[PDB]
Amino acid sequence: VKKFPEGFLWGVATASYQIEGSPLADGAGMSIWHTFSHTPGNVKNGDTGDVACDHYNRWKEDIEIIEKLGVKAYRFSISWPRILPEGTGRVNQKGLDFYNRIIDTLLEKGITPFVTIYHWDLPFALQLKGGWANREIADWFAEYSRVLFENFGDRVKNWITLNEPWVVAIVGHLYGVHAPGMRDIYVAFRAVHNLLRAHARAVKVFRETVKDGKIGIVFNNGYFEPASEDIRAVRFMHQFNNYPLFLNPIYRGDYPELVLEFAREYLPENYKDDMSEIQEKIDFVGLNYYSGHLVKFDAPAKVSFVERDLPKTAMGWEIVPEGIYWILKKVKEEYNPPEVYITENGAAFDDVVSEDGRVHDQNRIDYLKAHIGQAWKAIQEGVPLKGYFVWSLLDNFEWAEGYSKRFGIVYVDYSTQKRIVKDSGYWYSNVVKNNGLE
Ligand SMILES: OC[C@H]1CN[C@H](O)[C@@H](O)[C@@H]1O
Repeated sequence: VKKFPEGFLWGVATASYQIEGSPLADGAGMSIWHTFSHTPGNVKNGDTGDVACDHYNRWKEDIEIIEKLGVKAYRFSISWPRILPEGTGRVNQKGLDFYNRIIDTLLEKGITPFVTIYHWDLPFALQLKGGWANREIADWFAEYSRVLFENFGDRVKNWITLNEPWVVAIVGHLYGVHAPGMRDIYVAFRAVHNLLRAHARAVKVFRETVKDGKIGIVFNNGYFEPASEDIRAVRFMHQFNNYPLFLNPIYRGDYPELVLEFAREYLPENYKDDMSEIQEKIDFVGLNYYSGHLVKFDAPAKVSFVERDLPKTAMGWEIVPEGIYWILKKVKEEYNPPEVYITENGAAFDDVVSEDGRVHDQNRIDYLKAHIGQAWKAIQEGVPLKGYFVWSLLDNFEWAEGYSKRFGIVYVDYSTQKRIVKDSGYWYSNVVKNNGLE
């Protein structure tokens, strides 16, 4: 058996735009994902977050599912434009009401809320003023964060400033695949820097407003292996694509060496002037992890991926469970944060409801079991892993892939909004109840 420490936090995770629908209900302002998905050509099949899982209406049922499964923590995000429809200034009480009911319900049921302040649904009003490209977003984000802390910090004690700021910056502003759909490398690196500045101002506000809680930040991470002996190409991908891009500034006061070699010209001229503020102390690091990549020197960043004959998910992502052990070891070794969480881990497979009314996702069980086992390993070797969150509770709007990719441990029939707990959800409930694997 593999038992986890007493009090280890087993959770599930979602994000507001991916599950809620009703993006303009009850006085909410448009987000950049509303306007991006409503632009033809940006999302597969023309899918949008208009309805999604209708969590805006079905939230109680969904939390009752979390409760029924015995899951101990729920990581969810707040829609900024539901709270401040123009991004700054006016606060929308109906938006606060929506999350207040979710928080109170979770607490009543003994489930720990972990709140992601920003999971990509920037108010459209702020995008008109440059969004993450504008230095002033450090202020806008601090004002937003302060509203959340003032209204919710009496009850929510676990906070995440940003989800996957690399994706926000690079996929949103260089690749143009995500909102706001731009392709400018100078804008993309300004966004990196402003994400750090905004993250740090929010932590600063947090210390002033929620004197008894904890706050951290969440990064996407891949396991990059070298194709041969381009072991530097691996070094660059780690430093650029993984936690170092942000943690080197937070813990060491500068970007990683190979990031600076690639991107110095694209950063503001006097970017170091902001580093002392960026070092604002954080309480934990959240790492997301899905996939490994074989990398060789080559390509726009002098790096290309090499395909491998390994099992893959429906995303085409190679399944490399040891990657989660590696990234956990590596973060301790490099920055030694006081606490770590796996804030997302999961897989998309082509789920089908069998004639027996069940979803027999053995592929997903195998994926999660392998990764949980590797996380356990990291714990045995001294990594202060405090929790593990499965992405996701529900099949949902998977960004530019729309509804075509299902990551839930609960199946959603979008024609009816019926929820069907998958075999993986049942399996996970047992893991949680047992506090580990058997
Ligand atoms: O692509 C799967 C997930 C990757 N991480 C993001 O936080 C989440 O929103 C995505 O659905």
